[PDB]
Amino acid sequence: MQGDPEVIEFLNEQLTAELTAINQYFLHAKLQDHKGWTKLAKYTRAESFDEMRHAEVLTDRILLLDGLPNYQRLFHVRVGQSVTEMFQADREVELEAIDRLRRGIEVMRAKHDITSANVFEAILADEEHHIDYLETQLDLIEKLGESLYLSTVIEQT
Amino acid sequence: MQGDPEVIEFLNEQLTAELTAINQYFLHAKLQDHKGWTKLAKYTRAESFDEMRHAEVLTDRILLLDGLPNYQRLFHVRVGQSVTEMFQADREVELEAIDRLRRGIEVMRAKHDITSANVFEAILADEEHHIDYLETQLDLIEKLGESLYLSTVIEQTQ
Amino acid sequence: MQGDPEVIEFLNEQLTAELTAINQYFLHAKLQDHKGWTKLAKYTRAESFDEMRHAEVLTDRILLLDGLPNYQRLFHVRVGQSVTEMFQADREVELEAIDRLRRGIEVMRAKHDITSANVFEAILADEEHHIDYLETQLDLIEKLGESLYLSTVIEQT
Amino acid sequence: MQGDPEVIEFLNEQLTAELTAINQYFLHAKLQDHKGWTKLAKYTRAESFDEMRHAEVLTDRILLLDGLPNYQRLFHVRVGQSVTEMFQADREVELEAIDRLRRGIEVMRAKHDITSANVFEAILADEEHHIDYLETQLDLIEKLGESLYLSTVIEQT
Amino acid sequence: MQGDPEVIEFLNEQLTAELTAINQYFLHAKLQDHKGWTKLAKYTRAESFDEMRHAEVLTDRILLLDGLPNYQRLFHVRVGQSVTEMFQADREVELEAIDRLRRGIEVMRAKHDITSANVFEAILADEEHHIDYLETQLDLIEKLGESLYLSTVIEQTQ
Amino acid sequence: MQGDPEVIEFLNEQLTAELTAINQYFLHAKLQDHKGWTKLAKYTRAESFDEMRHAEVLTDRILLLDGLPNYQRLFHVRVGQSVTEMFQADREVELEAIDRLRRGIEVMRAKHDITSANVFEAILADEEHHIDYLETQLDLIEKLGESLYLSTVIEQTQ
Amino acid sequence: MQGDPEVIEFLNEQLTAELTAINQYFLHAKLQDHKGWTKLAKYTRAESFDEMRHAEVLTDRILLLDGLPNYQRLFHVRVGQSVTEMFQADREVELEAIDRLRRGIEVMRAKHDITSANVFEAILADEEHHIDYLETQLDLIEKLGESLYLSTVIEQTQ
Ligand code: HEM
Ligand code: HEM
Ligand SMILES: [Fe+2]
Ligand SMILES: [Fe+2]
Ligand SMILES: [Fe+2]
Ligand SMILES: [Fe+2]
Ligand SMILES: [Fe+2]
Ligand SMILES: [Fe+2]
Ligand SMILES: [Fe+2]
Ligand SMILES: [Fe+3]
Ligand SMILES: [Fe+3]
Ligand SMILES: [Fe+3]
Ligand SMILES: [Fe+3]
Ligand SMILES: [Fe+3]
Ligand SMILES: [Fe+3]
Repeated sequence: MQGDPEVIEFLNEQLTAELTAINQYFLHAKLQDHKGWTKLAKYTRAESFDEMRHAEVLTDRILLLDGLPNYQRLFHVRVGQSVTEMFQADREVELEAIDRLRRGIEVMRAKHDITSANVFEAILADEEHHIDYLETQLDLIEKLGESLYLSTVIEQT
Repeated sequence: MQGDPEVIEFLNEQLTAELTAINQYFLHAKLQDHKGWTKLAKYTRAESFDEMRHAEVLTDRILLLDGLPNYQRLFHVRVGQSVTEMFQADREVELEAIDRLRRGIEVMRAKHDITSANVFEAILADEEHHIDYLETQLDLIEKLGESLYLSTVIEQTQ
Repeated sequence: MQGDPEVIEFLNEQLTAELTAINQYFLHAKLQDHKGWTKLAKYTRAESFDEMRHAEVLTDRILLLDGLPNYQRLFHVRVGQSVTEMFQADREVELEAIDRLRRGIEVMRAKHDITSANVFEAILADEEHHIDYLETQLDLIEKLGESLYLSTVIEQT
Repeated sequence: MQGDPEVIEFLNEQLTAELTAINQYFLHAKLQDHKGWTKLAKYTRAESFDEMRHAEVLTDRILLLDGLPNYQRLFHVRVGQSVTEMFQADREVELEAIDRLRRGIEVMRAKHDITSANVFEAILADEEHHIDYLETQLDLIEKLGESLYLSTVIEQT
Repeated sequence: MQGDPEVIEFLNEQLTAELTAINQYFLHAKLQDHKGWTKLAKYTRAESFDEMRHAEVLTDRILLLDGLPNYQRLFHVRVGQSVTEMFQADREVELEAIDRLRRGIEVMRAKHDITSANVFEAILADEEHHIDYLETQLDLIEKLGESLYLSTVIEQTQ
Repeated sequence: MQGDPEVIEFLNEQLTAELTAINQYFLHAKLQDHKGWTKLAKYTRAESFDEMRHAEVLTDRILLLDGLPNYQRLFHVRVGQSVTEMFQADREVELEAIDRLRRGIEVMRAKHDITSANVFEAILADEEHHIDYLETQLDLIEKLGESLYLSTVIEQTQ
Repeated sequence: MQGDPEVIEFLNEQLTAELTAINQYFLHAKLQDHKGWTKLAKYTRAESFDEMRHAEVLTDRILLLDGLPNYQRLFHVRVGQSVTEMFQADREVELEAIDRLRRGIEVMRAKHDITSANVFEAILADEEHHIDYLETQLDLIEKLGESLYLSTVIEQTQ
């Protein structure tokens, strides 16, 4: 079994995106932990682990088709200073991933490769869930304010 | 046994009110959950389940008297956007229900049907409890303010 | 993310159908229980609970796309006196739902919205299972007769 | 505390009715057991025990008001040969009891004695439940028939 | 919700009666304990706790109707030296309470307030039970006598 | 063993104060609960129970000296509307009790009655602890403010 | 509440004494442990912990009266080389503490402050117990001799 070059190109691009997201989320979680924001740090760490799992699944699929996974690329990593900036960077990453996923699913399903399409479908569902969470948090920050919002995620122990 | 038409009319009206309340409470709970207000959503969901139980009891009573329960009617459903509006809509629903319940209890007890009157009495007690809760929450929101009040019901986990 | 108005129209129509089915199934279960047919009533209750689960999933999907769920309109509720009539009404409801589901799945998948299509696919599978059950019960009633069939679902307790 | 003679008259009448019902139900249960109708007898015994409890409650209420309970008077006991006849006799007893209960509740509540009215209210609810069960069983027998209905309550043991 | 002033007046009067009964029963139980009549003292203490429960229910009902509970007014407390005198004082208190309860129930039920009527109904049942107990004990004392009756409620130690 | 009239007078005055404090604390706890302030209500209820225990101990001591406990008196009961007013009323009650306790301890210990002095000593220690708590809460309210302070004692239910 | 400056002066002096005793006892325990006398070291360490408990109680009492505890001042710490010298230093410390405690108790009880007097009473009882222990050990050393006495407190103990 040998997949089409275009399918492998799509999968490798998604893999590069996954690696970039992993790095960005881990760095954001560490930065949030250093400031005393504990629950945000826990949530961000869990998100980074989920991205790790996605990268593993993509690597397995690429290996099954007799391709060469790319572990050398990296997209630009965005780092914020306040909470709003971090949320906005995450939203940008998610939007890019969703657009790429939809286009790839269409192209893959047009050439009789169904398993890759299902993989992208699952990843797309997860990305939509995460983006919904991010938008909800941004709305909450907009309504309450920065200080009153941060007062709810600080713990002393 | 065949009940009077007026008793069955009262019971069917209360059933329609129960169904409307169930729908409104579930929609409000889902809307609150979508915004990140977790404990409010839990409380509203519990209230919706209680209304479901009330509807079931009313249906049983109507069936025992050899009547036809009405599952096709619906009153107007009110949807709010902020917390104050939701509380106000719930208060309106409760006030209407309480007035109807008192009138129905009087009429039923005037014609020698005691079990239906007892059913309405229990429902009336529950409605009064819920309306008291709603008024307390409105007072708390008035005293504190929307932002500080909402800061106490938000939690991000898993 | 804002979905197309046509997708939301399809989802809201399916939601209205779900609410109507919930009402009809619960009323039928109560009516069957009042007559002494306990085993039928248990199954009808289970079906009504499944219909609620479907309605909840649909509501969540509609909320995620920034739409307004419709909890105000209902279709026509069918009530039967015999058991054959109840089965026939349920069959009619199921056939309508299946037709709507297939058309909606095609339309949704034509516009690059995959998650909604998957939701409709799951609902369609469930509806097909239920319709198969209903047809089997109608065949059994036709073969045995109403009295001999009803003699098998009554208890004293 | 001494109650009005009319309240005590009502309570004693209701006690005589309870004793008659106890005797009739126990005799019917024994007769049904002799014929091999195993599942009906258990239900009939349970009904007889419930009547015993009702009689005890009435006796306690009468004693608290400084009255003399009547354990010497009985009404006419009806015995049936078929199952339809037994159900019909039970229905007659229940209808009489319900009428008496409603009239007594009205009279008692007109003279400021609330506890006796509540006692009759509870008894009335129980009587309504039992009469509903009896009517359902009569309908089932009418639909199925004597032999097919009786075939569902026999057991080898 | 705002109840009629007459209903609140009835409820406050019943509350005052409850507080008076609590005080009297506790004092009687302590006095009985000081003399060595342990088994009587246990029963009297339990009765005092029941009177507390009644008072709490009444206070909650009054608060739900947007009224002001009265915790400042008391009736006259009766204290006896013998056991017959204690039983007689308790009987007097119970008779007064029962009369008030019946009149209040009628008045409340005449104005479409059912929950308060149910509360008074429950309290009335409890009071009737207690008065029956008191009368039975008085009859036993009359039949046996003071010394032979008291010989059955004294215990050395534990 | 017959105590001096002055010692019994002191003990009866302290008993009257205890009964008044019990009533006031219970009413305040119920009022706080009706408004949605849960933890405050729990704390106030515990304080009322402690006052009940103090009253029981005083009654036992009075009975052991062959005296007549007074269960008919009552001092003026203070009721507030906001939290600050309730705390201030409690502070006033505590200050009065402490002054009376010190004077009584001196007088009792001057006449060779040591057990009563020890009883008052224990009660005095408890009163000082409670007054310290009240002053701390008043300082916290002064610093934070009423709304931000009340935002920390409100909960939903289940 | 604002205590008299003299009471606070007494309490602060006792606190300084407690801190000095804590330091001396811990140093003695460590020195004894370094030489191989394990059983003596355990007892001395326990005594140091008791001194901490006393210091904490004193600090809490001083804070309740709206005073400023003194954690900066120390007395002279005595260090011995042999065991007899350590026991003698401890005896000196205890005697000073007992004298101060008695005078302070009298002064405090003369001004109507009973809780502080009770605190000093408890501390005085503990000090008397410890001084009795020290004198018994000195007598044992005098009778047996240093070598035969030390032979009973050494363990190879891994
Ligand atoms: C999304 C909407 C709904 C949710 C989440 C929901 C949830 C539930 C659940 C979990 C139960 C108990 C499950 C069981 O024990 O089998 C229940 C029971 C019940 N529901 Fe619903 N349901 C919904 C819709 C409705 C509607 C629309 C009605 C009436 C129009 C209704 C009426 C009832 C009744 C009467 C019961 C009592 C069932 C019994 O006792 O047999 N429900 N509901
Ligand atoms: C002067 C009036 C009162 C006196 C002398 C009094 C006395 C007492 C005493 C000494 C106890 C002992 C409880 C124990 O040993 O744990 C007690 C129990 C109790 N009383 Fe009172 N009380 C009075 C008023 C009230 C009121 C007005 C209420 C309610 C609003 C009340 C509620 C209670 C409760 C709840 C308990 C038991 C607490 C528990 O079991 O958790 N009391 N009473
Ligand atoms: Fe991912
Ligand atoms: Fe309801
Ligand atoms: Fe469905
Ligand atoms: Fe009966
Ligand atoms: Fe009472
Ligand atoms: Fe006290
Ligand atoms: Fe010390
Ligand atoms: Fe993601
Ligand atoms: Fe309600
Ligand atoms: Fe279905
Ligand atoms: Fe019956
Ligand atoms: Fe009572
Ligand atoms: Fe106090």
